[PDB]
Amino acid sequence: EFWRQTWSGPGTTKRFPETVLARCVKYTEIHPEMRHVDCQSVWDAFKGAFISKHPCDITEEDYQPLMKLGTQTVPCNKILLWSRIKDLAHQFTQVQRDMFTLEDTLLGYLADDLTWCGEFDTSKINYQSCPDWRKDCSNNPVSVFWKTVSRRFAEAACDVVHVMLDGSRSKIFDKDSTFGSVQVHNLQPEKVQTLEAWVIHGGRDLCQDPTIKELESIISKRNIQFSCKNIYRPDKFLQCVKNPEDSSC
Ligand SMILES: Nc1ncnc2c1ncn2[C@@H]1O[C@H](COP(=O)(O)OP(=O)([O-])OC[C@H]2O[C@@H]([n+]3cccc(C(=O)O)c3)[C@H](O)[C@@H]2O)[C@@H](O)[C@H]1OP(=O)(O)O
Repeated sequence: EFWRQTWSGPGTTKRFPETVLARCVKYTEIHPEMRHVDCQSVWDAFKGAFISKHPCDITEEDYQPLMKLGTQTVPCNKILLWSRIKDLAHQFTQVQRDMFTLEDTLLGYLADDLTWCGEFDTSKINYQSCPDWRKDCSNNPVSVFWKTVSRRFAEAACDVVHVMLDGSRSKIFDKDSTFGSVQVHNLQPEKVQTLEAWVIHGGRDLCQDPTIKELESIISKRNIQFSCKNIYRPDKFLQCVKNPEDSSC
């Protein structure tokens, strides 16, 4: 009973319902084009996807009603994907405002950095613990949400799709990541012309790393062109993105 926790992962973020709703209201303020959205209806559809459901039995179809309410057209040629480098990816698009990560969409913005799950056959949100993808089960409310939106976002991309990767990390490209397992394989060779990776540094040429060639090989088999660039000083990269007038760029 009370000393045991159902799951190995963090529980639902405190004030999750209030937070999702306040994020919806704020998003539709910052982004007028999405003001048709009823923030209450969005929350109801979000809640409906996982509440009373066993948190190891969530399906992509459970999120379909939410996907419909959060339908949004982003410019397909202005998409930035990323893996393991969320912070710089987000700061980039805070400055370069015509480019979008998933978290710059209504849906990604609502869910970013949050955890949520319900309990089997009750209407209570679980605030103690939620499944962990690796230790408990993969088909949980959080992982199934991200898989579904990450797929759709990738499918919508066109032209030169950019991906930010973490060069200071163990595996720069990881086939098992969300980017590697969901997004890479849902890039449409008809729409997408090129995938260009920006390998960021944290302290040589990293575009020759084995895993980068693995990625090169994978994208080539999909009949998309591959390109790669090092970013040797991410600090300077951001400064030059903020002020492209500056000469030392
Ligand atoms: N196979 C998997 N099954 C379940 N969960 C997984 C899996 N792989 C990664 N994740 C989780 O997604 C997050 C992204 O970090 P990565 O370093 O995993 O980066 P990534 O997974 O390549 O990045 C996500 C891409 O999709 C989007 N995404 C995905 C997930 C979360 C969020 C967010 O903003 O909150 C965003 C984002 O737009 C980006 O282009 C981590 O919390 C991962 O959990 P773990 O490895 O810590 O257990």
